[PDB]
Amino acid sequence: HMRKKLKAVLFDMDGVLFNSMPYHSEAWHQVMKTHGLDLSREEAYMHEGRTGASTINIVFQRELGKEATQEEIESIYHEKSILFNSYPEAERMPGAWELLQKVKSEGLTPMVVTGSGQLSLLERLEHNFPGMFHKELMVTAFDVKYGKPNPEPYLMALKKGGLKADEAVVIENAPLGVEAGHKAGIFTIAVNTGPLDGQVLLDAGADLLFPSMQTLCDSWDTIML
Ligand SMILES: [Cl-]
Ligand SMILES: [Mg+2]
Ligand SMILES: [Mg+2]
Repeated sequence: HMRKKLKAVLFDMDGVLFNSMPYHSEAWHQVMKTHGLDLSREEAYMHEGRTGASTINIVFQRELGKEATQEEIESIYHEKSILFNSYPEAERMPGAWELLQKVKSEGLTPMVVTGSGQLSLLERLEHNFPGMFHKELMVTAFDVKYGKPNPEPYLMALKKGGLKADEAVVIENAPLGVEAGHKAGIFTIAVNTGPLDGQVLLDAGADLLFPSMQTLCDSWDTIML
């Protein structure tokens, strides 16, 4: 009984609302390559959701056999941010406006759930999707102690929305994000908007898997039945 119970649609930001992940992946890949370290474009997608500190540390441990210092982390994250900002501004993901408009027309409330503290993108949510979201019904890095894959961001969204888990659905693109939605006990739809094998998203706990936001939008009515 999904139509009867659903009140809210909890959208992830990077790779769901904004097509930002090719740029995050490229910046991570390239910053590491300039330092002689191997972080593939695909692997950068696997780590989507982790702090910059954790990603850097995973690479340092695997390739250099030690942890990074705080000054190594701060420098590399700064350089990553420089590269990302040098690329074009991330456009809306195709299909994201259409699905937002559709769920809104069905009387559902869109929410954003992200572990991001990236103000350049956070501020653009209002600019790029006017009337879709409300800051009281958003979860960002500023709201949470632990990000994805911990369920905290999604449980916080349920709390901010005054919702029970069965009154929400999560839309996620990343395996750590899917894990967070699933561990929050919420029906989680994976949208495989990157280069990863869809099996990684199923293994993370996805209830349904679609290859793109537009394909999800096209199939939304048949989910609701
Ligand atoms: Cl690569
Ligand atoms: Mg994402
Ligand atoms: Mg796809």
